[PDB]
Amino acid sequence: VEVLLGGDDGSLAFLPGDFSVASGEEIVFCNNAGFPHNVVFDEDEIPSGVDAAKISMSEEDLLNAPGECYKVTLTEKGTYKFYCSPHQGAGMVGKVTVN
Ligand SMILES: [Cl-]
Ligand SMILES: [Cu+2]
Repeated sequence: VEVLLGGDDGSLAFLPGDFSVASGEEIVFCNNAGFPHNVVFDEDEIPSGVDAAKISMSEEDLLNAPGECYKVTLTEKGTYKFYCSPHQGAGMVGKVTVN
């Protein structure tokens, strides 16, 4: 599934921000507007056994170009909360349910 990063209206948002995928189904987060962005999973808000450092972009790496995306495949079932580092304080946060 594809998730857009930033709205054409200027929202610092993941679009969609709350969604579901099946275990093993990719998520591809692609720049749309408002970048730079990244995708970081909050290590306190993901299922047991998951290594946040394997599924997150490095806090320092940014998708700074119009055509860039970040792909991640989640397997462990449950909810994952994630955010964009530069825009976390502006509410650029999301939730995915892996079912
Ligand atoms: Cl992992
Ligand atoms: Cu952002």
